[PDB]
Amino acid sequence: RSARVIIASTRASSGEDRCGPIITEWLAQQGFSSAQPEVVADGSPVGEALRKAIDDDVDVILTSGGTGIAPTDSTPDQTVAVVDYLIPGLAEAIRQSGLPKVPTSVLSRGVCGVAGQTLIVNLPGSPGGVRDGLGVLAGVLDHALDQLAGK
Amino acid sequence: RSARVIIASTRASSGEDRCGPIITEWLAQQGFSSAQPEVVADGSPVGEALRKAIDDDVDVILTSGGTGIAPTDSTPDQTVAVVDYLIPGLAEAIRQSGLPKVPTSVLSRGVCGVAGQTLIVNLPGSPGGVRDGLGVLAGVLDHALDQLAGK
Amino acid sequence: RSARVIIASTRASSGEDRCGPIITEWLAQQGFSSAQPEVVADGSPVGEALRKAIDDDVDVILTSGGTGIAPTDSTPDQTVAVVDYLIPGLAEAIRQSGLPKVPTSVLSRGVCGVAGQTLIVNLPGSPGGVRDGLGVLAGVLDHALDQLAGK
Repeated sequence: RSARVIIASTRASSGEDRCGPIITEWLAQQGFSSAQPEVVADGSPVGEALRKAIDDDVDVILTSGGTGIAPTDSTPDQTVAVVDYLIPGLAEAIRQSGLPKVPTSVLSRGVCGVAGQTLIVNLPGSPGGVRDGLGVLAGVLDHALDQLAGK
Repeated sequence: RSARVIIASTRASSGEDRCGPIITEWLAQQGFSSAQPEVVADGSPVGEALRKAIDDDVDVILTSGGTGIAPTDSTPDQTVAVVDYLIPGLAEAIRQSGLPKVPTSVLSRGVCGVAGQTLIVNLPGSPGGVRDGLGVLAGVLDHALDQLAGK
Repeated sequence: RSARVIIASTRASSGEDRCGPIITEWLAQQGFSSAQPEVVADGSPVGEALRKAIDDDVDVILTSGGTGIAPTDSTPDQTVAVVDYLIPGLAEAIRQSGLPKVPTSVLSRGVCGVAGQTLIVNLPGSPGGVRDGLGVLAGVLDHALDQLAGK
């Protein structure tokens, strides 16, 4: 029942992350043990934070930020590079949870995937997007982790 | 108007498949001619059963099983390896047909695609998922086959 | 605020395109400047028309046609070959806009993506599909272009 949180934000990694605390709280509410979230710059540092977490063999890695189409948004690409495979239906459920209230939800490129025995979920970079996505994870995360482990 | 059914289940291929009969029945109801379903183990045997079916030049191949995130679920990967291209909107429609009743529907990695003149559809591995997916195919399969053939 | 329109149709490129005028009108209504739409044959000519447009450094390229599963429908493949990355949530929103009225909407393989500073959107090849898709673009296109440019 272990988790890691990574906040992808160059803006926040050098000087405020609001999404970390929200995710930490949700994980505690949901019974997960987790370290303080790693706040890292966009790009290669996301890939590195991911690799560190996977090497920790945690059950789930939740990222927030860097999933839009802005020049520096490379969280999904960094994530694709470390997973064994993707789960596009989960990423689409997370997008759709922002709909129809935030039409721009369809612009998130966030992916979900599995590296070994670790589920990885890209959440959006806003607190409202994060809550939306976590609401989706609440309905499935337990079953996913169990299905991942093989009942 | 030809079809092939492949059941991807190591559990069923060595000792009960409930999904085969359902699919066979739906195909008969829908006017398709088809051979008895091939029940095969997860992994390479799915890829082989697929290649055999494509070489039979059937119009449609329906698979059931091995589309989740459990360690041995490699039907989508075996399918990606044999198709010329994918049809992600059809695979998403099939996932969404399980919603909102079975939230875990979003975990299916099943794909749809075309190999030459053969449409391939990954269905879920449960009988209820299969019925859900077949209900989606009922609204489009005829048109798809026709669009595939070029009116 | 610049745009380019490409109509992918071998049928129309040799002898009537109804989708071009619709898109041109929508772009004018939405404040975009744009050249007369390029009508081109399926395949390599779509890729070429795309490259020409990207080299023009326009803000948005809208294509119509060649997104189904018929043998010659290669607009999405030509588009994947020129973009730096894809935006699958936008392409799914466009498919879903045809639903539930036109169940075959799920068969469109159209993609959306970014080449450098240029957003590219594959629309369907029918006038009703085009209107459906443009209705989706109306809710997000401005924000997308802005997010693309970095606020």
